[PDB]
Amino acid sequence: EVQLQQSGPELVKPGASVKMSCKASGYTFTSYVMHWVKQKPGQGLEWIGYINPYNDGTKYNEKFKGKATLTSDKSSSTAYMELSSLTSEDSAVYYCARGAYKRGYAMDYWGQGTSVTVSS
Repeated sequence: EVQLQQSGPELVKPGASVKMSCKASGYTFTSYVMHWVKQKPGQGLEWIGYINPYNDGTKYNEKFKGKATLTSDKSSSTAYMELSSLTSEDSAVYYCARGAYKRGYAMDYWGQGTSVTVSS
């Protein structure tokens, strides 16, 4: 029933911004927070932050503040993440993941992911 539909992959020149979407369905959108997570091939999953649709409350990993920007549109059941001033370090697959409250940072559902590539 639940699904998280992410936007398609982007190829971008350095210094570009990108804005990516995560369209939720099969559940009440304001009932759950939406996490975002970064995955490089060389590393484990890295939490970026989450937004709570019900009150637009955000919480960020300290390294991603001023880099990532999380927003949400309740009417369209859609989370968004904007990444600015992209560099090669930003090249990764990015996932939205529904917060399984309770409890904690646990994430019960995941989007298919959005590959961002910075080149050259």
